[PDB]
Amino acid sequence: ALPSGSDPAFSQPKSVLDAGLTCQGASPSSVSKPILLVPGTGTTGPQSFDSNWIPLSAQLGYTPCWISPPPFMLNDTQVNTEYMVNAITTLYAGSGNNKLPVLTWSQGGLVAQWGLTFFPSIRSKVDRLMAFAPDYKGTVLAGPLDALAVSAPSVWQQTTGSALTTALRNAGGLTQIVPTTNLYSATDEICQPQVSNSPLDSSYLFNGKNVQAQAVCGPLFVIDHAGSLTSQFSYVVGRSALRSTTGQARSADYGITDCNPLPANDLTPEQKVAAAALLAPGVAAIVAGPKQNCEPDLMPYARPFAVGKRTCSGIVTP
Ligand SMILES: [Cl-]
Ligand SMILES: [Cl-]
Ligand SMILES: [Cl-]
Ligand SMILES: [Cl-]
Ligand SMILES: [Cl-]
Ligand SMILES: [Cl-]
Repeated sequence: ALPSGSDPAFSQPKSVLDAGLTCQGASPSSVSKPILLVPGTGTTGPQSFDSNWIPLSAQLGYTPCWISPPPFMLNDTQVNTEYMVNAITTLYAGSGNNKLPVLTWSQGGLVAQWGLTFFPSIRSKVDRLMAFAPDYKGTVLAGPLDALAVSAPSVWQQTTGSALTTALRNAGGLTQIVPTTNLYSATDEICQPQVSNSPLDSSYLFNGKNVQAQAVCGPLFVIDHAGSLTSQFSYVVGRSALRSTTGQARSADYGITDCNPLPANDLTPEQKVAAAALLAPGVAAIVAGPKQNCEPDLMPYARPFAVGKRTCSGIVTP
């Protein structure tokens, strides 16, 4: 069974969580058909989505909303999740007490599933999850000890084997909690392993709609970590998932003819250029951000699920 009962307390003051939430042309507290966008590591909401799902979700009839947890999604993934939980509580009420879809890139999907696993109050407020290149198992390519003995807190947590990914898995988080679509690529240069088209893949959730692009488009089809978010193929799958009556993308809605790895057709020329350039801010932000030589401690609500792991303060104990 999943964690149940009360939501964990926020470590951040709520006013700080509110400051990280924005909607385009609307207040989060009075918004029609919001979609909550959760960005990837090293980026803000606008940096992740200005070139793709902010305009694309608008043209599908949603009000694009996003969180930008400081600094650039580099802090503790457990803190980034508080931004999302507060945003769901706010947007649910602000939209007339209606469930809303959540759309994510990279760590944003890990954040979404962490929130669903450990904050039971939001399960009934999230309609569906559309995750592009989510690293629910982390990645073996993270290299928190690569080129420098200190790395951002969330880089430690997204390393395969981390206490965080261990606790997510042991608490039941690798099975979908709301209707979920995961779109990912075997050629992802940031998140691996993704090659098996099976539960071994970091983006795979049991009972989710798990769409490895090469399983539809062929073994030699190439989209990278950013293209998993921005490509025309990704748009067709994401549009399917958002419109589906089941809450998940439908195999009937996309096919080999949608296997275009370039930025979504409906983007402006300036958006397509920006979409192709995606990753660079969120490679550089690392440089100027918080860095440490250990994985952040697990919050008490998650510690029983990673017994035997090791974090900054010592051995994980319940
Ligand atoms: Cl507070
Ligand atoms: Cl605005
Ligand atoms: Cl922002
Ligand atoms: Cl990462
Ligand atoms: Cl189309
Ligand atoms: Cl550690």
